[PDB]
Amino acid sequence: MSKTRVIYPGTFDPITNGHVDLVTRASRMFDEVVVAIAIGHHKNPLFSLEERVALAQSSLGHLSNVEFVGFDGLLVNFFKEQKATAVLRGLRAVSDFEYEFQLANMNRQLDPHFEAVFLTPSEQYSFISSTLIREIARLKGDVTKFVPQAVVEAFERKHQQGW
Ligand SMILES: CC(C)(COP(=O)(O)OP(=O)(O)OC[C@H]1O[C@@H](n2cnc3c(N)ncnc32)[C@H](O)[C@@H]1O)[C@@H](O)C(=O)NCCC(=O)NCCS
Ligand SMILES: [Cl-]
Repeated sequence: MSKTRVIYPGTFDPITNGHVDLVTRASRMFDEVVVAIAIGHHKNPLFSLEERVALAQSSLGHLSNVEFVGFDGLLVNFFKEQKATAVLRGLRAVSDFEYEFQLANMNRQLDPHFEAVFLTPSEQYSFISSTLIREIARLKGDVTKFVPQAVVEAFERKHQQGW
């Protein structure tokens, strides 16, 4: 018996009730879960790295075995650095599936010890994308059903600072 450490990479911009569901579910079949926020150094996200990790920690803080780190670089190197068992990914949109199968088969060429595991979210979380959430918030639309309160207020305070 070893001790399992799954990495859950994402821009998490912002974290969604979807992401929360998956991380809870992962937290039950793995010893450590690392919520790994991509800095996206050349990607251009809406929430600062600090904003994102905050909203993450706010929503999943109460889970003993969940850690939160930022990271940039190849996900493969981050994987090796973290002596990770496997990389956690969620499946729901079919176009999802073909890229996930590609990023999984490709990273494995880079590091043979590389592993993806996949979860499906609750049918109530399957339609939620960070991107759709941004665009609904962006147009002064209610996202309380789709993201944690933390994030609701956080949108209200990009609106207070303009937007
Ligand atoms: C794919 C990258 C960009 C981040 O993933 P993504 O942009 O999809 O992030 P997102 O914030 O949406 O969350 C990530 C994960 O959560 C899942 N997810 C998002 N919303 C939901 C939801 N409502 N329900 C279930 N799962 C969900 C996604 O399908 C994904 O598996 C990430 O792997 C990365 O930045 N990699 C580093 C760059 C790299 O090395 N690239 C080439 C070699 S890997
Ligand atoms: Cl909530």
